[PDB]
Amino acid sequence: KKLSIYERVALFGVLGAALIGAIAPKK
Repeated sequence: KKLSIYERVALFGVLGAALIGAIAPKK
């Protein structure tokens, strides 16, 4: 079984460049 392990880590810390690499808050 698995999910949160790949949802809270492979989505909660992987989009750091997807949500920040678009709107450009300070990039």
